[PDB]
Amino acid sequence: SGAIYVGNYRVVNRHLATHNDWANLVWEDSSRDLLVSSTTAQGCDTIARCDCQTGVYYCSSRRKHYPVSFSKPSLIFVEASEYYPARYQSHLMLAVGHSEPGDCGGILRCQHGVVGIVSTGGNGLVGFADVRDLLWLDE
Ligand SMILES: NC(=O)[C@H]1CCC(=O)N(Cc2ccc3[nH]ccc3c2)C1
Ligand SMILES: [Zn+2]
Repeated sequence: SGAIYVGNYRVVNRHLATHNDWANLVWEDSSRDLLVSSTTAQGCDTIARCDCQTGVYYCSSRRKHYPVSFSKPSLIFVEASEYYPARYQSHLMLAVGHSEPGDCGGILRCQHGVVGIVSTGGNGLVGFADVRDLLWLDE
């Protein structure tokens, strides 16, 4: 679990969005596993606007942060889960690191701000849904 709070927006994994997120929907994209909802309170976070390929993510299944080198956002095949059929997930960044399904929502950050959130993983892999291209989150 986890979310990004920026301005009057809340960014969550689309597969973990609540009834309240859907009732306050701003934008969602199944191919990216993202959903953005509106909030009444002003948010705690800053979005990175950069091309960093290193950063640090929070891993809830270890209660720890880990440094990572990750790929640029791209279209990657993701196997079927209980939430989606087998498909290509877009705007996904992969890195070597520990992750389990419940780690989804953990933030990846660089020196410039929030880069994305945990969305996928495998045997020693962790995948992050990028949010740096969503310029409208800042206004
Ligand atoms: N973005 C997606 O399509 C998600 C939907 C929710 C989901 O359970 N998965 C599978 C998954 C996620 C993180 C994982 N970390 C290590 C194994 C593992 C497996 C894929
Ligand atoms: Zn950066």
